[PDB]
Amino acid sequence: MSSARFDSSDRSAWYMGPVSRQEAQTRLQGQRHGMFLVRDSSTCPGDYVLSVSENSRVSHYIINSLPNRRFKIGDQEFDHLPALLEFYKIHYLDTTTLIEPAPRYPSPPMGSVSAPNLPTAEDNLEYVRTLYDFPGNDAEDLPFKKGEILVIIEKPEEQWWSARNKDGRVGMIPVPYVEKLVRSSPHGKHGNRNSNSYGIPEPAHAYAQPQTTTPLPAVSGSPGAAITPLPSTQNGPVFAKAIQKRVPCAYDKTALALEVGDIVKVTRMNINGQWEGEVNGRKGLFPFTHVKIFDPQNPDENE
Repeated sequence: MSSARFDSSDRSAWYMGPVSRQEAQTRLQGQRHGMFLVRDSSTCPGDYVLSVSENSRVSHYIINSLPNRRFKIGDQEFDHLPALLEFYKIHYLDTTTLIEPAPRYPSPPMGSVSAPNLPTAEDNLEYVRTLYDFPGNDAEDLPFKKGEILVIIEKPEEQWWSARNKDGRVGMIPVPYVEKLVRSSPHGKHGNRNSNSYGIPEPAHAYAQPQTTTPLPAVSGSPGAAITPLPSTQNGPVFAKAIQKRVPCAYDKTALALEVGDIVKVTRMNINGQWEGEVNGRKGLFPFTHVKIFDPQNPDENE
């Protein structure tokens, strides 16, 4: 299952525009984690600032307006904004990937307000220096020296921390190698503790198929959102084919279960992702289910 999905194109989905340090931080103060927003750079006019929520600890990634009409996020340059968002779908920024953007109207009740990167306290994990120098020279492994200052821009693991070098380059670095400045000490609960090492236990992927380099030509263009009341079209209900296996969940009470080769009868499709459809003796909501919208009634695209 994919955790990272969103759109990676919709300016009205992830672009938060007028926000700024205070607004950005409080809109991503924990929230649900794995949520991000690209606002207008309150630091430098013309640039942007991708703030990402993890550990109640919104890591701020600055995106530059390159004159060749490209974007450069913290030493790492890509071809465009939605391209870095796509790369971080498998990168894991802080300790998670870019699941989905934060709603542009993320009105919260209370409790989590502002809190400038608070995974524990105002001490540990943010400014660390390294003394042992491990110059791997990668974005996977930070080349740190024998007395540089690092910023733990990401802390996915307990034994490895992803800090930006004296250069500002993001890479993973060993804890027994470091030197954190204004910090108390390992107090157990005082150390954030994402978890005592993660682990996905599914023996079905003991020898899993690699992700594989395969750039697929996905049909792009312009936001297809017809707000028009739909004129003389004589269209009826919407039919979708379940092209991927879709079982329910432990917290499922309205999640439709579908599978490959089944035709989902959906009359009500909500713009929140979960459509209302009645299929095999059971009707409920489905997150598109992993289906594809088509028309099995006409001969034009009968195949």
